[PDB]
Amino acid sequence: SAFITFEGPEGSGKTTVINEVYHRLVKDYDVIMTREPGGVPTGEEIRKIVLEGNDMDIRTEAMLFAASRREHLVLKVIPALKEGKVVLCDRYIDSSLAYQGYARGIGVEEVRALNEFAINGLYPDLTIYLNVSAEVGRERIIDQEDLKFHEKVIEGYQEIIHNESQRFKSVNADQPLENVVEDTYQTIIKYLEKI
Amino acid sequence: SAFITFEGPEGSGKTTVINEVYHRLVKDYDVIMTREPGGVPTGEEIRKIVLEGNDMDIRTEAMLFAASRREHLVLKVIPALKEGKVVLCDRYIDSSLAYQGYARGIGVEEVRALNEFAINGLYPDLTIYLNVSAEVGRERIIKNSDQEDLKFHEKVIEGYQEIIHNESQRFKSVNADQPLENVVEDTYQTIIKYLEKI
Ligand SMILES: Cc1cn([C@H]2CCCN([C@H](CC(C)C)c3ccc(C(=O)O)c(Oc4cccc(Cl)c4)c3)C2)c(=O)[nH]c1=O
Ligand SMILES: Cc1cn([C@H]2CCCN([C@H](CC(C)C)c3ccc(C(=O)O)c(Oc4cccc(Cl)c4)c3)C2)c(=O)[nH]c1=O
Repeated sequence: SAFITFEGPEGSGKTTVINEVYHRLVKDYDVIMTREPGGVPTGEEIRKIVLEGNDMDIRTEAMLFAASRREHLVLKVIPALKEGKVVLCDRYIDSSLAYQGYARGIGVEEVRALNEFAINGLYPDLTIYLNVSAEVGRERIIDQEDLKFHEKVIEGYQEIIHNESQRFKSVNADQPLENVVEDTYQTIIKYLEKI
Repeated sequence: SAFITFEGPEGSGKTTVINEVYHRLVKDYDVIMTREPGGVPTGEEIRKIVLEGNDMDIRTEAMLFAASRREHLVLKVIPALKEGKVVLCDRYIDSSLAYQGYARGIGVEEVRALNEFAINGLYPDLTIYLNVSAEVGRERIIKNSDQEDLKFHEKVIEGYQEIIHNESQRFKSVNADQPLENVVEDTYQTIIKYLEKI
């Protein structure tokens, strides 16, 4: 089994990359595609609060993303891993770190401590970082402040990878999507074939 | 201003103590009484998830108590403190510590780290711990309303003892084995003495 997470800002081609990579891995592996809350009842209820929340305090929002993460992990991820599946998860811990921690200004290490409470040692076996430049990302989408938030999300991701370089595999997402799909597939297969 | 929290297991007479104490203090101070979620929209929605939760993961439940705590703190507590009020809060951090941390087995220090994210340095100025024995507590529970509930109640008390032992400077332990009139008087006197030294 394997727990593979996908990270990157909007315009990184993340969603396209997961779909095509799932299509190829399913020939050789029992693989599932997921994202939080991913249909988990309690997680779905939390998602509604996040999306209905008008000017919600940033720390509350961070705790809700972490509570949805726990539910999804416990009820969806862990049982799929026990069935021997390869789990392709669209966004996990690093998304809270880059968004809530860095871009929102709470601080990466504070959002990390929160998320380590939520994941309880369950870090991904592999994390695919779709390394898109702010310029390519902006064009790939789809206002200022939004442009600034997008850049800050990317700066946050740069900070996460610079401090932790083990499970992270940075794929050049500035390339055409066919090459991003191939580089991601090859990275995954190489990891999976080494157990 | 002052941020005073009230802690204790069920059967400690907490609710009666806070209600009667508030009623006396209101005569000399600009005071409010609150509990989480305390009518805060987002906190109320979180409470519903907690209560609708069937065999819910303990860490999720802990994060929901902490998210409700943040909302209540930010929208109710902090603005009252800024207006110079005395804030009487029925259950706060220590409740998560004793229940989620200790009694539920997550660990006090882990539930503390979670709650320090939520409170962001806003610890109570004073914590009133209603020190009831498990035996007295168990008897008070019967009047106000199995072995599994008996054991959890004892663990909650043991957990509160562990918290108080490591943070004695913040707490004021009031003997809650006494009749409630004396528990009310001892709590009122403890509060007044703290408030008059401000
Ligand atoms: C996983 C994760 C993602 N994000 C970002 C990623 C980029 C999209 N955004 C937004 C933020 C919203 C308040 C406008 C977003 C977009 C679509 C959805 C939707 O599902 O419809 C969404 O709701 C979600 C998604 C995941 C979990 C929960 Cl609890 C709610 C949230 C969320 C974070 O900031 N932190 C995290 O931990
Ligand atoms: C503050 C706090 C309290 N508690 C305990 C205190 C003893 C009572 N219990 C129960 C737990 C229930 C799920 C079976 C309880 C009783 C009444 C209510 C209700 O409001 O109707 C309740 O819901 C609440 C209460 C406070 C905050 C939230 Cl989010 C929900 C919860 C909750 C904890 O375990 N942790 C905390 O952090």
